[PDB]
Amino acid sequence: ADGVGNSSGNWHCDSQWLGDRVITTSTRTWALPTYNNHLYKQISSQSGATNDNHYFGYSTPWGYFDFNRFHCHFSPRDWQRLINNNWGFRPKRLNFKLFNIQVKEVTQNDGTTTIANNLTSTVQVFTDSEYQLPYVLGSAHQGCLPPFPADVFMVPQYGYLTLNNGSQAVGRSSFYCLEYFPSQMLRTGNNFQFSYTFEDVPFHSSYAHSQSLDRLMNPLIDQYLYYLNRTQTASGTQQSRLLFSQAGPTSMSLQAKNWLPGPCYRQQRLSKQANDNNNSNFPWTGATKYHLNGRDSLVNPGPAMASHKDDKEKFFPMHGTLIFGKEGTNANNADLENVMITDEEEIRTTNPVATEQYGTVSNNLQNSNAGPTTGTVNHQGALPGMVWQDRDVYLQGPIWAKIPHTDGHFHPSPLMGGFGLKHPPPQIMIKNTPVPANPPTNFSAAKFASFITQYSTGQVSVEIEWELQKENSKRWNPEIQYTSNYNKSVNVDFTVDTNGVYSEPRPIGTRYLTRNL
Amino acid sequence: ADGVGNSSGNWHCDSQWLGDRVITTSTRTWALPTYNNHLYKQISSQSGATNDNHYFGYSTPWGYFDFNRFHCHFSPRDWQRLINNNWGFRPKRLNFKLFNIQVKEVTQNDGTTTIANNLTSTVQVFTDSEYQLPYVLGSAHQGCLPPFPADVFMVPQYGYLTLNNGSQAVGRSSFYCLEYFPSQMLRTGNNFQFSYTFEDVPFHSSYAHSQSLDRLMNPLIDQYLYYLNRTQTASGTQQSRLLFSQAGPTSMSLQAKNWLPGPCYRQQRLSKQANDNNNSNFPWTGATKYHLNGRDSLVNPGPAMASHKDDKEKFFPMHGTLIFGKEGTNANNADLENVMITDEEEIRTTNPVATEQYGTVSNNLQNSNAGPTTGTVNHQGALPGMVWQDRDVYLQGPIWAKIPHTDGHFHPSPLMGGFGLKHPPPQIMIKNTPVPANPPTNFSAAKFASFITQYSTGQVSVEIEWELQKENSKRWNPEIQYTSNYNKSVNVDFTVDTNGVYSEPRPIGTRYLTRNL
Amino acid sequence: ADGVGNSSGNWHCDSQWLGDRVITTSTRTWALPTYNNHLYKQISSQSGATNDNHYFGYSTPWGYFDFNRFHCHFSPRDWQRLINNNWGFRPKRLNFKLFNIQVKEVTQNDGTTTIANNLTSTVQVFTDSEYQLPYVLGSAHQGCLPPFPADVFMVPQYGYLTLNNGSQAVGRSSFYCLEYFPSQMLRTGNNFQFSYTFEDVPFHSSYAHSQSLDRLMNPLIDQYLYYLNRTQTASGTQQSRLLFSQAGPTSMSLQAKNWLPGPCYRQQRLSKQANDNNNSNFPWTGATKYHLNGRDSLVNPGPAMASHKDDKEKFFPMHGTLIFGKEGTNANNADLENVMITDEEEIRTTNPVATEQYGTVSNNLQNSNAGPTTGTVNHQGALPGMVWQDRDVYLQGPIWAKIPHTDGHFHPSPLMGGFGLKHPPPQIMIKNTPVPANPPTNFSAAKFASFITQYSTGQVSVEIEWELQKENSKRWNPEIQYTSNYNKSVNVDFTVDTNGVYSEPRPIGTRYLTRNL
Repeated sequence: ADGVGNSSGNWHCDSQWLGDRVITTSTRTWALPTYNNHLYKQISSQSGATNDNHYFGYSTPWGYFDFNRFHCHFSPRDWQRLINNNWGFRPKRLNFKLFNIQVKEVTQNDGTTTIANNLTSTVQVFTDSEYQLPYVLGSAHQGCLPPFPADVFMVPQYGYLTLNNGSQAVGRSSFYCLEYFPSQMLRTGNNFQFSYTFEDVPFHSSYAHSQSLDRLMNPLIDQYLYYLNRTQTASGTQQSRLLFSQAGPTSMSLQAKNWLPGPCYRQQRLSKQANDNNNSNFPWTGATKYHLNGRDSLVNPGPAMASHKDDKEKFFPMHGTLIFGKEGTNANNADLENVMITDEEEIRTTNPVATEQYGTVSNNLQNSNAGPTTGTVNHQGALPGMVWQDRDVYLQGPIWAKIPHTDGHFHPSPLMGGFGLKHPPPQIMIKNTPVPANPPTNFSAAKFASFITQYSTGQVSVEIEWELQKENSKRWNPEIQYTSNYNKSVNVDFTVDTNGVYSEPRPIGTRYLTRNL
Repeated sequence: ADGVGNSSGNWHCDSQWLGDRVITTSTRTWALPTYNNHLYKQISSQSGATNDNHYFGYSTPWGYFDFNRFHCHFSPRDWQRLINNNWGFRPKRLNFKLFNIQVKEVTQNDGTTTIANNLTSTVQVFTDSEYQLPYVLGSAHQGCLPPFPADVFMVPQYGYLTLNNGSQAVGRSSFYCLEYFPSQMLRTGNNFQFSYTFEDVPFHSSYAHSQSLDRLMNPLIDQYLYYLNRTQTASGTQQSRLLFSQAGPTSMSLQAKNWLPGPCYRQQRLSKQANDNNNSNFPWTGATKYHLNGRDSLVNPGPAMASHKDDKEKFFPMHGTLIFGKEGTNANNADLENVMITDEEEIRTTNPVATEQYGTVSNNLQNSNAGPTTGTVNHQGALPGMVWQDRDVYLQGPIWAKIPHTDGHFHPSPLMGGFGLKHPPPQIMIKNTPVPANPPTNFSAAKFASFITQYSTGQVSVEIEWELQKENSKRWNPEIQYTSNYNKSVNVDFTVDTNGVYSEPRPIGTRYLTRNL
Repeated sequence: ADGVGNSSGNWHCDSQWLGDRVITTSTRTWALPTYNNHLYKQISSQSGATNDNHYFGYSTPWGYFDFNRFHCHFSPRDWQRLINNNWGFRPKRLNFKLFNIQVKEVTQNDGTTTIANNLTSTVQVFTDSEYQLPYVLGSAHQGCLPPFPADVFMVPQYGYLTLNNGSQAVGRSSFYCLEYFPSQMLRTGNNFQFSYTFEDVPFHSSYAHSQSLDRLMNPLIDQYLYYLNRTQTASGTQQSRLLFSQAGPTSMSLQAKNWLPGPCYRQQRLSKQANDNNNSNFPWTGATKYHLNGRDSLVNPGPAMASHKDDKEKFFPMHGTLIFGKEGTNANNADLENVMITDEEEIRTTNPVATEQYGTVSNNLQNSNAGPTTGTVNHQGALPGMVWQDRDVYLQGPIWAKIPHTDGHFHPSPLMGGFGLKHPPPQIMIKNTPVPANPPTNFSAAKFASFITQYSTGQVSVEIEWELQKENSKRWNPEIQYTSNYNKSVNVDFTVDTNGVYSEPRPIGTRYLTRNL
């Protein structure tokens, strides 16, 4: 509704704080290539892949837009305003736009490449509102919008997996032609828009607890409930006798309590200091993992559990945390100093430590002849009276995941983090419409393999409205805040360098402010 | 709004039964001292305390009122009317009052102490409505209102715990000044009141089941479903063969069933007869316990599980039940005959026995060479198809607990018993306002350490409205009731003795009437 | 709202005189390149830079428009009408436009460069209305609109500085992404506009004083106030005696006066004749300078002070005046004849001479033994009773500056000249939107370094409304006017030469008409 010479949109990047809510908007420039020559191709694992790694699926010519990382929507300063001042947040609604679209045709002769406007060429866009396609967003892939608004990103290619037996397929395997969906077709001067409203979801926990689960008592007062203090006589000839006391300040571990820690599935502990770890290769063998249909899948990061106990910070659970990486880090076999390993430390007060046993139970019936023996609980499922915390969310990381559609689920919170949505934000699909090269002058029923090489660029705006939960605390003393360091440095954190490269020094989490259990 | 010579309230102790509901009211006389010289003091575990017993916290000059035991609100006869006639009950609303307040100043000269009315002195009261302070009520401490209306009780001192590393504190540790809250100030002739409404909560189960979970079948009729009767040939040369029968009256254990017993976390079994228990000291070592942040906390009483199986009554799970004590019982190393150990026997029909394994699972894949082996399940978390019962409530015992504020919880029923409330009855805080002694005649900026010694007494009324669930049963035969014994005795149960001491002979529970699964 | 073939604006260059006000409008053609490859880069001083010269900052891909020189808005004839006929002027409102925008793509093959219209490419524009970005306008940089309407100018690159320690940065250093602001995006056929209203500001002084500050008296009449004429006896034996006279025509220097000259911060005097200056290099060492945070910053031009006293015109204060340069002058180590040094001579009547002491004060208490000694005041801050003049404004020179936002300021008039504005005219920011080159055909998450080379050109209109203060003078005799010389010359002043180069022969100031103190 514009034409060649009128812009179809404007650049809105700002954030807006109304104090009950914050509305963050991001506009970015994208570049969409032609994927796999306008073809749907089936893909599968090769021979020699282990049983665990086999897959079967389809790659599509279509691309897709992914805003599902937080730093897309928040600047490091806007993230600080949120995490320092608030006990929780959730998304409300979003608004999406594609505008200022440009389709460029590319010709190559000799070594000289030539790029030109193709003014009549079209790009296709549809959002999947009814969740009919396989939903790949919640898998924490790349291709999401950049953190930094001046970066130009490449739109990732869409592809999906279905059932496989080995590297083959079964009869239930679904094939989806995305051409089989209604999609808006846009020339330069056409724009795309849609709106989305998040379903009701719990606020995230932007707080840490000011009390441990087992410390909820009154330190001054004794209980009126007795516990068994002694199974044997105190002094004299040792003899079996049952003696009962009332627990109190001096023994807190012995008191009766109303609640249990959350469930655990135990992790292997790793030291960050070199040579304090066993010499052997055991990321896979010593791993905690689940088993489906013959395949062992690593449990990563897994159920939310504290990363380490008190003054253990040098240790982290193996596969039990999110691990980011520094700008410029190699994608294969990077050193510990290159990656940024996150920390669950705040949830010590409720969730078990990932590397420690849940507890201990008795495995026998004792008697005068048989002494009591007790077994160790490495894994525990939900018991009545458990209370736990979800894994934290970071500036870098999943905002949401799609809850799988199944008969049942238990506490459907995504294990990488974020919000579980039955109806998440839909997938936005985009491809370049094929433009044939010159046909032969005699009819041929063969399909066209000959296409004009072209790509498209444009602008993409995303606007999310977030609801805030303000901090009500009465504590007298000050609270921990997320702060920059005042000491001088060559580079400012969360900033470009001399070469124009934007980097993030650390994985900022959302839990600073405190709250009582 | 009265003055020195007008009473600010009346004594309402009665109970009222409207048959859908019961309204119980209790009025008691209290005495409030000055705690720790009007000072907030930090408290912590000493050196030599084990890692499990360390704590860090604050003791406050403030006292608090706790009505959270049932016998506060119910007489033994009113408790009998409830448990014999009803399938369930829950609280609806409560009303609280402080009135007829008296502040007494105390002077000591030589050995003679003198007490006098201080008519202008004030007492401070605030209820914490917004749950901003650490909530110590649900820990089953002492200082609750007496069972017997003619007893005068001392108001317990308030104190709380926060995060600790060892006996030290971390940066997240919260300090709360209760002076930093608005509070009503009362002289003699001022009174205090507030109202509270309980949130919707399930009725407690005042019933026991008339059927075991695995007996729900029809004893007359066979099933149409086959089960595997034989993995080997019946007679002749022994040979592998699979033989299938239909389960029926003769084998009930073999039938298909729709439901599983509730989850277990296993306990060590103790005998009440002397010398049938192992000779060794294992209350701590042989204990079932959980693990948070490096500390082992005893699991008491824990997930609801039957105390003993059939005709095992001489046994009880170690730490797996509530244990009260008789009037006059020592608070340390009391004999088995002094304590009153409660019993979960009614929940046999659903919940597993606390001292027995949940069941057995197969640990291997058998073949012709490898015989089947099977492992024992000592602990089990929630499985689909589990049905269980909550722990019973007793005349002596927690009415409610505060559900911790966390991202998730599983079946938030307090494990000592009672109702889990997100917004429980608020804390009522009270202290004596400091009255300085004579200042020096020259200005000094030092704080006053010199105070007029004084205490306050008064009257406290609590009125709770309880909703009742009537018994609809069609069973022909009579039901078990809670009854007194007609045989003659020196003392009447639930009565004062010759010395004026009120005692409770036994821990009356609420489960008598029966209901089908 | 036009398209490819419709112009989005017209050329308005005229000036309009309504006699209370003048409305000047300027339209110019601009060319905007791509700055530093669409990248934000941090910049800092090198090693070997002196402590005084260190800096830390950021260069941005954005350009900006600067109209802040007067000759942008005034022709030499319009400037003459203003300065000859008026006692003062101030700006009222302005109106800004960008129109007729053209984005050109550039390709290079062999040595042949090719330029073509890119019709769908966009340029981004935002004005900073809320003063959120660092404001670089008032620093008298280049890149301002040309004096002469037929010149085409290049839009200057935007960059800013922040805190530094040496060449490094501290934690308070701010980074601003200009992409993080809402900006209008324009293709060819879109135009940009905004309006601005100047805050109330004093008229500039277009006048010189007809009286010196110390000559305000009546030359005919004596004062009634005595002064001390003699501290010693007139004739005879010399003896201490105090003798008092009345000042009058014969001694004007001795009269009582109500006012003091303005404040001074003293300058070093330089001779325009060669060899009358000391032989040594002392622009930095003999300089008057201030000191912040360890760095010596030259004071230029500094507090407004007369350039020279009577018949001293061959001298000028070092760093104490504005210095322009002739067309074609080298930017480094230009000779005195190439530069145009301005003159503050008109303010002699109030402001002190920049190269002379403010005055003299007594440094001791005299007595019969101790003779009076007196010290010289080289620098003086505000005293009660001071009256001064601001530095003059020139056809070439700053119109305004932004008053820094601070707790306090004293007489916030910019020291280079012009009007101090708390809310100055906003910054207008512009850049070329990045257009990616052809992406790879397989997804890569690396940022694009590959861009289509392109630049944009267009038209820029600025319209300022100026308020005039008419000359009311009653003086009989004629007044000094700014006039051209009638004698013949090769080139006309304020005109192009044979080669088409526009030059300005002299720095015309605004102070001609006279006014009494």
